Amino acid sequence: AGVGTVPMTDYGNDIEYYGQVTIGTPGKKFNLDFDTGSSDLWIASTLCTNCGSRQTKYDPNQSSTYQADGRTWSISYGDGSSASGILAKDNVNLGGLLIKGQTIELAKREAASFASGPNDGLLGLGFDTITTVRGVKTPMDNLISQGLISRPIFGVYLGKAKNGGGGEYIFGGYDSTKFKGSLTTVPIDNSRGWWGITVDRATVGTSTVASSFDGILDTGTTLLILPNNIAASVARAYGASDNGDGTYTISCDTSRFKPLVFSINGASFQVSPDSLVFEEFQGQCIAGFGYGNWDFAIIGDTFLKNNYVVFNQGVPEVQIAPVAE
Repeated sequence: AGVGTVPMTDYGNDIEYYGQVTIGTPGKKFNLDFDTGSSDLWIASTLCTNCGSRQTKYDPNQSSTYQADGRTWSISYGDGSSASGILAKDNVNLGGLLIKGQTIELAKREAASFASGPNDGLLGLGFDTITTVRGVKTPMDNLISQGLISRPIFGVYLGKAKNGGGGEYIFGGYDSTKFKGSLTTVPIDNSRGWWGITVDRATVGTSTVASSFDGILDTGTTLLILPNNIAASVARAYGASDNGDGTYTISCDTSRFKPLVFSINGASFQVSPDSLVFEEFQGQCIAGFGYGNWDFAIIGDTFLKNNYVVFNQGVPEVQIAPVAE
């Protein structure tokens, strides 16, 4: 693949996307979940006492460039998952770009959800204002300062399992074969450390199901999570029923559904009908949108797998366009 290009693997029915990253010298390959919703780079290690036997574990002893650090870390994600351990320093190879002296976080303990998952850790692509440890420079911070990328951006393509899956991240550039038409520039609000944007409105057919609302672009979240009222309004348009746990049950037949359209900075972006259904279990289909008790929306994979996004940490801003398919 090209310089700074990282092929992604689509896990299950568009649950998450992970890519291989080489850490250490000579180094091992790890499957990391690329998450724009957080900013810590942590991986399972041989110091871990409750990690999965299937996870590839970082071994300090097998890396000649490992450097001990006396600090500890602990993180707790929204979905209730967590992990903790100690900090360390080593080289990270991202798509051919060798980041020297990156602060990495070795897990000593991790939630069962991670132990049973498909990834060896997470690669945080959020802003450095939310690293769990103060003073830690993120991979993007280092790619920039070490001159590994000329433009402070990364292009993101997330494929759909129904089309063969896959996906691709390009650090320092983007791929126009992955989207159609012109890219639309959207200003970013990073006041909370996330990639926040404002959606002008959401419509289904001729019905305006929601007025302007804020949200964060999160590659690390499967669904499109909307604030209570907005979610209920969307649900009513499709006839979905509340499962009481933050998810909705929807008709498995999406052939009659109109797309959920978001108006952002003057352009239309949608969640195609097929994406309105996330998973089907024993004849029951769970919707691609859900609800949380937040004032803002978490714009996850349901939306991102339908729209190519160029993240620009420098401005900051994003450029969006419908995926080519």
